[PDB]
Amino acid sequence: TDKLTSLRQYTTVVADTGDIAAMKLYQPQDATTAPSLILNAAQIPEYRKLIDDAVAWAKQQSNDRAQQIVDATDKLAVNIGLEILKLVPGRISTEVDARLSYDTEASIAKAKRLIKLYNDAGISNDRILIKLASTWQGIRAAEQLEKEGINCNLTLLFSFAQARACAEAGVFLISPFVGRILDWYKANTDKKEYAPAEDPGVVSVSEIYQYYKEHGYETVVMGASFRNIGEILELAGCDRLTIAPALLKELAESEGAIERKLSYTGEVKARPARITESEFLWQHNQDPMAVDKLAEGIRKFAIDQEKLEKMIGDLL
Amino acid sequence: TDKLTSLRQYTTVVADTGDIAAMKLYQPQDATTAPSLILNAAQIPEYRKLIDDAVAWAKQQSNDRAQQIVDATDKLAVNIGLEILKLVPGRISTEVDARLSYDTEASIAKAKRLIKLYNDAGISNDRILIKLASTWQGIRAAEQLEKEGINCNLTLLFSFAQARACAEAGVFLISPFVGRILDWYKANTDKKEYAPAEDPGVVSVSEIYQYYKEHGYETVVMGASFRNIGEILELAGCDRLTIAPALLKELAESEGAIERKLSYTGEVKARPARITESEFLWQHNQDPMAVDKLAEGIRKFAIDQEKLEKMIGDLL
Repeated sequence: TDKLTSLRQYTTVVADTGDIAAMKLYQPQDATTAPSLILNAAQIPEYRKLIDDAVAWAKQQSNDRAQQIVDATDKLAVNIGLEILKLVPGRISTEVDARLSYDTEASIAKAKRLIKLYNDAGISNDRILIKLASTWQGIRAAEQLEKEGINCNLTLLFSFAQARACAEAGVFLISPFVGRILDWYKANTDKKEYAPAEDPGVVSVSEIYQYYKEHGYETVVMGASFRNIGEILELAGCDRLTIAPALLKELAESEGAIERKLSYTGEVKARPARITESEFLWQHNQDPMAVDKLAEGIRKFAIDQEKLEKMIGDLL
Repeated sequence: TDKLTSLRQYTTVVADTGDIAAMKLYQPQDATTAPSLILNAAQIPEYRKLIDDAVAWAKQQSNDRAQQIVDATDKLAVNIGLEILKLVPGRISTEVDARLSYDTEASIAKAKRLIKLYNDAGISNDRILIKLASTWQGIRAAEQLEKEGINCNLTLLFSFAQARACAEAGVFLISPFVGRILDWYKANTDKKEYAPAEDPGVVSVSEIYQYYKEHGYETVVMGASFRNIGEILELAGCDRLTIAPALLKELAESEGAIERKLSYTGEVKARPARITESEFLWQHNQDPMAVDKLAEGIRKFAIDQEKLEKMIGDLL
């Protein structure tokens, strides 16, 4: 059989894209989106109906142009989520405005607002994951949201400190970025080529997976952002993996069964005391890669958000 | 006359070193030290008396080896400060353990402890500046310390967000790191050479100086960490400048008067509302250079601290 079919025996496959064409092709359980993917999806011709629909709905909700752009942008993200949920049995991840990454209160409010839009469309919370950046503020926001029945996807996770804080907050799922970790080492270290087993991103996710299962944490571990199928195969066994369509295609066109790589067969160990903010900050900042990548990822998503509001603005 | 003598007309000269030999040579008003400089100074033969003295004093204060290393390390820093105060009419800056940079409570406690040691030696607070890293936690610590009569030197300042928060907290002085800003651009940008007037570090300090005088803030602006005399000359007029002995020597051996570069001749403007933590975090992290350099500076100072404790340990 093909690699994709073989991977499904050990890992839940998730599609990382806002394009429904991929859902039909690979039949993933869940789908993940992001500001960047929403922006690209907005270019898709058949998605024009979703945009006009969002704009029309916005104008019917208020007469203030400022508020219309926000309602339009949020409604578009939800409309795309709605089309995807018609093709996948699992969940859709929709990301909150990245400009709110360091504001717990604003992030909680935005998350509830997005949930409100999905609920108004008749979709229950069990089909959704609110995606937020794994800053200390985002983690604190998610801890609160989970208690209120809103499941979260903690993304842009790079340091072990972030992984630990997320597990301790009891979030539903985390999204460590394998590929971007590789990018940092390629650009800041002497070594420019890595064997799958030595790929820094792979090593990072493997360690997080071990720490999570070893302590009985229920948080789902979903590796994301890949650079090659090598990283994916080396993580076979991870709870879930969200993969871009291009890599999904490569796996499906590859023959040969693969073997499970990630597993924890021991007994559960006792959990330590919770990490405090001060300890979190010290440990996260001890990681040069994580320091750079977390801040950068937030900057980029914020820009994608602004570009999307721009596009929507010229339609009001 | 020489450049050094000429600079003194516009700017207060401060020596950046723990070596008293420099104090006698350049007669600076103040002197600044740091973990790294304390470590190097510990190598100076004539400083052996200061080390043994610190160790002896520590053993007389407690019988616990753990506490002795801490008392010894702190007492050494203070002993060096004491030798320097005999040669300078101004203040000495002594830095708190960098491992406490993200802990407000612990930083306040450490600062008071160092102040206690200076007071026990008969030195009043007006001759001292407690040096802390300009993280949000360090700024909050300094705001509190200033209210209690303890003046602070907010160092490792890189972003405008840090500069603004420091002024709003009413700290006595800030130490923006000119040279390290240049290092970042040389290593992460295409351009590897800069004219003094276009040096990123120089531009950064000039903008901070303008913002401070423009709004009537009393916080002293002291540029630090230089790479060449060009950066120094381009900042003539800055309240103070702390310079390494090697650059102090270059200025003294250079002939030719210099002209004032930094000045604010307008009227004071109204101050805006205070920046909040969320806004601070967003703005600081918008600066790739500041993100990298702040975290890095803290990591290095922490290591210097550990090395110093090592050295002291092998003497107990």
